[PDB]
Amino acid sequence: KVFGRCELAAAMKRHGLDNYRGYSLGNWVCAAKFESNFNTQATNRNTDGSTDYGILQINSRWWCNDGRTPGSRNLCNIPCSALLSSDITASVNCAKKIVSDGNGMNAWVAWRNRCKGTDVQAWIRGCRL
Ligand SMILES: [Cl-]
Ligand SMILES: [Cl-]
Ligand code: NA
Repeated sequence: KVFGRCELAAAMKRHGLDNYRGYSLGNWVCAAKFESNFNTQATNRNTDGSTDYGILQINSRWWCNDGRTPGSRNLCNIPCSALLSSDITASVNCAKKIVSDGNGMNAWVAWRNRCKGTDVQAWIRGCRL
């Protein structure tokens, strides 16, 4: 599913991401935009052979099992394919574990490089939340 900007803001808010660990909703929407262009089916392969899955491009090296990333952890205890669902619940619940692990949203390279220090509230401007 490809989300609209406000549709995804609303879904993330309902799933408890607004101000989760102090990150306002605009941060999460901005990260989703540049990680996946709001497409839950996005996948990208990494140089180390791991793969990034879903709207928040969660990596199979640490967070999910895709059956082809040798020696990887599965810290969200989910198959990586569950992260590609039109239902964002699994991606959100895993992202909450990621953002709580010490490095906050810096775990998402695109957030650090394209959202951090910008006016992220602009990503939810106009939405009825
Ligand atoms: Cl915001
Ligand atoms: Cl980047
Ligand atoms: Na959803």
